[PDB]
Amino acid sequence: ERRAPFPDPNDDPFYKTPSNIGTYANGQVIQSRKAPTDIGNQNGADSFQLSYRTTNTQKEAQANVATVFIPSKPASPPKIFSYQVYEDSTQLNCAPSYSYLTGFDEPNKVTTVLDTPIIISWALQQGYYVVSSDHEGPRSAFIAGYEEGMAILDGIRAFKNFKNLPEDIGVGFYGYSGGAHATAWAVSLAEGYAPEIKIDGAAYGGTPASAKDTFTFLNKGFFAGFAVAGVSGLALAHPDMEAFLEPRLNAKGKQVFEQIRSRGFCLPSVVLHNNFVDVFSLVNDTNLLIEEPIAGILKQETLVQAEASYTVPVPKFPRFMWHALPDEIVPFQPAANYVKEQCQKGANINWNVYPIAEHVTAEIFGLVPGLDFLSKAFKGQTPKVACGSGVPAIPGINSPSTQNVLGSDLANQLNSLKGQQSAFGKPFGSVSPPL
Amino acid sequence: ERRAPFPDPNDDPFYKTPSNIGTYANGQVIQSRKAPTDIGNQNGADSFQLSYRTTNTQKEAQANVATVFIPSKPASPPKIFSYQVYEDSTQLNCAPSYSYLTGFDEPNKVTTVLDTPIIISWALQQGYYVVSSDHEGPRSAFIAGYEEGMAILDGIRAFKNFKNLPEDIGVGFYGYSGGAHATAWAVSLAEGYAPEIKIDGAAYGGTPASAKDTFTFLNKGFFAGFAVAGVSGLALAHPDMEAFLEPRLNAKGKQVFEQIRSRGFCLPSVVLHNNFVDVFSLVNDTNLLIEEPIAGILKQETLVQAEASYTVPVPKFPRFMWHALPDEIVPFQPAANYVKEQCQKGANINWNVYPIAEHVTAEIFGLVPGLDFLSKAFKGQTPKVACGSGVPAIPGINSPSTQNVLGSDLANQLNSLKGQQSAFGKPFGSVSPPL
Ligand SMILES: *[C@@H]1O[C@H](CO)[C@@H](O)[C@H](O)[C@H]1NC(C)=O
Ligand SMILES: *[C@@H]1O[C@H](CO)[C@@H](O)[C@H](O)[C@H]1NC(C)=O
Repeated sequence: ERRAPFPDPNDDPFYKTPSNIGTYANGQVIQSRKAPTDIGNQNGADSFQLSYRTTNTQKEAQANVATVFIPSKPASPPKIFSYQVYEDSTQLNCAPSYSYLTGFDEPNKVTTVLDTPIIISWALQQGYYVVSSDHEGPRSAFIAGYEEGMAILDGIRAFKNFKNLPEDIGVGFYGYSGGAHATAWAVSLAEGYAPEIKIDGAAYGGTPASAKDTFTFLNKGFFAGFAVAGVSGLALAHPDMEAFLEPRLNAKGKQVFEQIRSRGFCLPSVVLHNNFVDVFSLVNDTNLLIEEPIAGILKQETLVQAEASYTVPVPKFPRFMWHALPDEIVPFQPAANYVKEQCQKGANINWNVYPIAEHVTAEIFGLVPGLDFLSKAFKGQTPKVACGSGVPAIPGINSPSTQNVLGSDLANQLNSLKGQQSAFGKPFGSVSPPL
Repeated sequence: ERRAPFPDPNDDPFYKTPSNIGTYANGQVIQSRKAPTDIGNQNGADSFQLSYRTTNTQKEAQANVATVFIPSKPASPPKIFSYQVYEDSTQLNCAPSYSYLTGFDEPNKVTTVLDTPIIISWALQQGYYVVSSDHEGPRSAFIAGYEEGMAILDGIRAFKNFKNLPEDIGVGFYGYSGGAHATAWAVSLAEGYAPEIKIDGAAYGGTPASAKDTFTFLNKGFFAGFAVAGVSGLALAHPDMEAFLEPRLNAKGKQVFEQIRSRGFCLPSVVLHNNFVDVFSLVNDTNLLIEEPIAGILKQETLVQAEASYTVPVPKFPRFMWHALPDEIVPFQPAANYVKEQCQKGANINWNVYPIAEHVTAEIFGLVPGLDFLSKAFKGQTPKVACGSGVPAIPGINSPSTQNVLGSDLANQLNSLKGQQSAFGKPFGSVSPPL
């Protein structure tokens, strides 16, 4: 029954990059302001907006905004929770920060309204400082991982200088669909860009490791419009790719793209549009991708080391990744292949694969677990798992009890075998592996 | 305080193959006898011995024995449980049937005494008819999968004709270490050899898919003696390989092998002997394996389709496989590679990987689960899992509860989102995936 508390981001100057941006240090806040949030209200938690220097893909000084929350009573020691919204849109109004603002009118508000309140409540009901950040930035480039990763790390650095937090503060990433993508890239970059950010863990699911693989799955699909949003975001991130594209737009394609960059064309829009359309149709040249610079930009826009024209980095810290096996929107496979690649390079990836789930459904399944996990990681207690797997069936911890299964006697007999010499010369164990 | 109730198997005629064996049908019992069993006693369950025609590797008519149990009160409908002992020995006294017999003296009795009572009790405390079978057979060939698989299927067919059971009776395999190997081969063969044996499921763990890979891991190891037992068993199974080997035995190797085929040289023996010895030392020719016929026999003695000089078959029915990741005795890797191979050919393999476990310890861990599972499979209720994975974190079913994680409110809010339109145009799901 109330309306937007703020000027639209294009109009608001806060969002505009300053002429002093080059002078401003990375992860340094140019300015800030209080900021009214439905979520921030539900949790009594002061919400703010931080206009902070960052870096774009071309390694250029640009400003950017994040939305931070401060729980009424912080955990000791202090912990930082980072949530990446699946904005999946190429326009500024679609920014998560605008979405966090109150009232029906904001376009991307729906993405914040569903799962996000539940999550950032919990993250605050546990005394973690929250940050969410406009991961596409002024460019508003969807699926542009390098740009998304730098901004999120800069936002945590900004969050830290704004609340004078401890550089050792342990941070906790979260994401799904496009937020997983933005996450997945922020960790991959985190070591190179922001080493001073301790990370107790990070959960994320429904993640597209490769933009090119995702686009191919999306193209000629109901979700093809997301691929058009993808192409447009990548083009905003890579301006030599824009130079390529602009001329090749047939009269249709010129309007497809100025529509998907138009005001109010956010996630809800982007889902209903360009359904079943071949992206290739809008471009004059059918191959499009093979011609440079998109092919080799796509070579850098992937975390799958098979395609990558660079050496994909490998997050060691304990991670938690899920994916609907039949993920009708984000290809399950390149996800698996990142995880596997990353497991032979030695990562701590509790991988959960839902066999009977959609993109939409699986967001909810591994929500509880991903947060349960995210709790433990902060306590330094991430259940120790074979990489690429989950916890295996441990009676009483995650499978039936030794007594419910065998009965009391047989379970007592099994509980005796402890310490006794196996048929192989070694002690037998306990039925519960080590915790 | 009592002694062996039976003549040693070499001496006992029951074990000897008849001259009428060719006339006898496969899985047809030549004869039988009551048979005293510690396990059979503990469970009030009548135990018998079945001398039954089967087939060896060279596709020849040979007799063989199995030990069957009949629970005091069978399940309705009737179900058959098959357990494969890890005899890991090349001598007849080492037979599981001799081990099942009462008294301290039998050599392989220890393998039956540890986990086996617990298991075959449970299998009987649940009203399943039990069969365990001398899977190495008269040849007593350890690690000879084709021979082991045919005998186990023949034993189930024999078990069935002996208790006039229903051909549709649903059978349930179990094994670990060498029993897993014998199992793993009995399923692989089951479709080709015994189609009429319905299988509601099969669990097994610590499984060596490839004899050659296992031997290499074993060689120059404390467990190298098992590799010598392996070579000797393969040689008994493949007599052109014996022809090869006999001459190449240096004076040491002649005595190593007649020792590992000597009476009373069973699993406990085989573990303490030939430790850290290079098998290659005993043979005159260092390569040994590369020269035919061992190389190409090893080409058939593997379930890993990469090596196999044949098209490895793929068990569809719901299976349950585990393996200690650091399995100091059985190489974890060829196990993984079977499972993965078998998952792209479309199998139902709930794969459990223990990250902090030994061969000896992991036998106990996935004992309860493997049986819990084995229960469900009989009820037709094997938890539906992404192949190569386990169940993924499902609150309240195998992970913390939606309320314990988020609290009551946040969990109620999550429980409302059901049926409501996601940010993608589709209903949200429930937090518990489908059961
Ligand atoms: C599309 O137009 C651009 C304009 O420079 C041209 O270079 C390109 O080759 C055209 N593609 C085709 C297939 O005609
Ligand atoms: C070992 O002895 C056999 C006996 O026939 C012979 O053929 C073989 O080549 C010998 N190997 C070596 C390395 O001398």
